[PDB]
Amino acid sequence: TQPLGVYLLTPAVQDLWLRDKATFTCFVVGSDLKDAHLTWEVAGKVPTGGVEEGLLERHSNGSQSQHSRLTLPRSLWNAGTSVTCTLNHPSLPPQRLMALREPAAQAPVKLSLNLLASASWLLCEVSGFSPPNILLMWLEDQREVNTSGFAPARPRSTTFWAWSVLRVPAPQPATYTCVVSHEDSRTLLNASRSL
Amino acid sequence: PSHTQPLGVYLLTPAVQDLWLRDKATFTCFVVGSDLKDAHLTWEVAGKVPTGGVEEGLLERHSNGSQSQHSRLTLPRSLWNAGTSVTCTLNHPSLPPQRLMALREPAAQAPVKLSLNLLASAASWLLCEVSGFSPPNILLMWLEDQREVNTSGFAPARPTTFWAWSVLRVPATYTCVVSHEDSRTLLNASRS
Ligand SMILES: *[C@@H]1O[C@H](CO)[C@@H](O[C@@H]2O[C@H](CO)[C@@H](O[C@@H]3O[C@H](CO[C@H]4O[C@H](CO[C@H]5O[C@H](CO)[C@@H](O)[C@H](O)[C@@H]5O)[C@@H](O)[C@H](O[C@H]5O[C@H](CO)[C@@H](O)[C@H](O)[C@@H]5O)[C@@H]4O)[C@@H](O)[C@H](O[C@H]4O[C@H](CO)[C@@H](O)[C@H](O)[C@@H]4O[C@H]4O[C@H](CO)[C@@H](O)[C@H](O)[C@@H]4O[C@H]4O[C@H](CO)[C@@H](O)[C@H](O)[C@@H]4O)[C@@H]3O)[C@H](O)[C@H]2NC(C)=O)[C@H](O)[C@H]1NC(C)=O
Ligand SMILES: *[C@@H]1O[C@H](CO)[C@@H](O[C@@H]2O[C@H](CO)[C@@H](O[C@@H]3O[C@H](CO[C@H]4O[C@H](CO)[C@@H](O)[C@H](O[C@H]5O[C@H](CO)[C@@H](O)[C@H](O)[C@@H]5O)[C@@H]4O)[C@@H](O)[C@H](O[C@H]4O[C@H](CO)[C@@H](O)[C@H](O)[C@@H]4O[C@H]4O[C@H](CO)[C@@H](O)[C@H](O)[C@@H]4O)[C@@H]3O)[C@H](O)[C@H]2NC(C)=O)[C@H](O)[C@H]1NC(C)=O
Ligand SMILES: *[C@@H]1O[C@H](CO)[C@@H](O)[C@H](O)[C@H]1NC(C)=O
Ligand SMILES: *[C@@H]1O[C@H](CO)[C@@H](O)[C@H](O)[C@H]1NC(C)=O
Repeated sequence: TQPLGVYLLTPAVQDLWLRDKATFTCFVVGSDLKDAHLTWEVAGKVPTGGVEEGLLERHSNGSQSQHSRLTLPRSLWNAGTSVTCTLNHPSLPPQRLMALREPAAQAPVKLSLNLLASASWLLCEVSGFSPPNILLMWLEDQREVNTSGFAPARPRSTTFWAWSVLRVPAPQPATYTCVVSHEDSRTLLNASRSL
Repeated sequence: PSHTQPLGVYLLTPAVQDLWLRDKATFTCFVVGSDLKDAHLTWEVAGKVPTGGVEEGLLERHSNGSQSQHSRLTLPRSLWNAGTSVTCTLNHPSLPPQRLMALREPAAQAPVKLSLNLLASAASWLLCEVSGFSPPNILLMWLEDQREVNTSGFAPARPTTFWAWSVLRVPATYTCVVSHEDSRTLLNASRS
């Protein structure tokens, strides 16, 4: 019998902020994915549209990968919609994965952006959220920036907190925006500070 | 007859903490697959078999039908520091020998120098700057006295050479240790 590893990837900040869309990616890794198929369910219904099945991929090591993508309007995401991918293979019982707003999940209360030194160093902080899985993005006049150093989420508390430092070269004035998406508590924070 | 299986071999290189705290360089080599009974991971140090220090691992079995087995080879830091060529090989009967090499690559620029200072100042914030190296594969570690502190924000390298930087947040002597694998180079700084 073949092993099958199926994963469900939640949408990234870039899709949710720059494109007003939430793209869920569900892919199975296997030895022979011919008759293994991925089905979708948005809030318990088969999707009307927005599903774009990927192509089967042979791999050098003998494994095979096939993926399927589902795109939701960001409104459905912030509302807490449930997305359920299913892996159906005739040799195995069905394997469902789910990305849903968790009742036990705390939204990130506050996001704080200020400056720390002068090349300028911009500090973005977000606190009061759980689970600790966090996604952060930096932007420079609606254009994405990557020169950042992100500190993963660290702990009296029920929550976690994280921060990322962005260093921008000393040069035109600019406004920097820090966007954070907590996925299990479908929040999308965003802040602007200017220099 | 018989049909072959998916077999994926991987090789981990020593970590900063391993070299800086223990003076030992452990190379973890493992293979992921379906039926790993006839899969034997073998080592070569400097191009010859190691006399000792190899810990073959039990066959891990995962909840998705995959099997995994890891063999690790621990070397003195001096051996790593010298540039000793480490090699892992997967020997399955119906498959070719698959070798993953952890060499000191000749074309690998080594980190020029390491910088450590204070970025800002309730808590305070440090910096660590590693400059002029390639490939960008690099590992960092902060230490409060002889104790590791994990409250850093690391910025991986972006583009002749590369440079990365890490900001540590502190609530002592703070040392930043840098490990560059391809040029078996290790650098530390210190501050107070
Ligand atoms: C069924 O499920 C099982 C369970 O997961 C699946 O098994 C997994 O299979 C995948 C196969 O792709 C493996 O991924 C590879 O992993 C290696 C290394 O893995 C290390 O890191 C993992 C993640 O660690 C982080 O997360 C964990 C949380 O789980 C956390 O605890 C940890 O602290 C850390 O934060 C570890 O999980 C893993 O530990 C496991 O294995 C240990 C050894 O066996 C064992 O001691 C542990 O107890 C544990 O069991 C391990 O520490 C990745 O390196 C590798 O990615 C390389 O390869 C891909 C190609 O696929 C490439 O795209 C990447 O860029 C990367 O390439 C590097 O390596 C190449 C050499 O192989 C080199 O040529 C490249 O240049 C690059 O090298 C760079 O870095 C290295 C540094 O070592 C340096 O040498 C180079 O110079 C250069 O700098 C894969 O991602 C999983 O590890 C494996 N999981 C387990 C638990 O075994 C199975 O696949 C599923 N089956 C199916 C059908 O789906
Ligand atoms: C033969 O070689 C192939 C190719 O290298 C191997 O295929 C790889 O298999 C591994 C095994 O799991 C896959 O790792 C998984 O990756 C998940 C996300 O991957 C994303 O990032 C990677 C790297 O950045 C990208 O390459 C991927 O993009 C590829 O796939 C998309 C979709 O098809 C394509 O569009 C792209 O072009 C690429 O082709 C992805 O973007 C990762 O989340 C996952 O980690 C979860 O699972 C492990 C268990 O293995 C947990 O330890 C871990 O904590 C995570 O678990 C949490 O998260 C998941 C959701 O992510 C939840 O479901 C869990 O419940 C839990 O919350 C895992 O690491 C790898 O993606 C895949 N590579 C490719 C290119 O397909 C074969 O394995 C190999 N065969 C053998 C036998 O060795
Ligand atoms: C980010 O968008 C939110 C909507 O939730 C809004 O309240 C806030 O003013 C925006 N941030 C900035 C800096 O404009
Ligand atoms: C790193 O630490 C060792 C031992 O503490 C010391 O000998 C060495 O001089 C340090 N590195 C530098 C660049 O001074």
